[PDB]
Amino acid sequence: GLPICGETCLLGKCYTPGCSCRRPVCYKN
Repeated sequence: GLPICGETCLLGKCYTPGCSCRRPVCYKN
């Protein structure tokens, strides 16, 4: 739910485990 990953997903990929892309930002739980 929160952008804890510190990743953006414009292409749509997050590397952080347990991180879901919700374009254009990655969110972890």
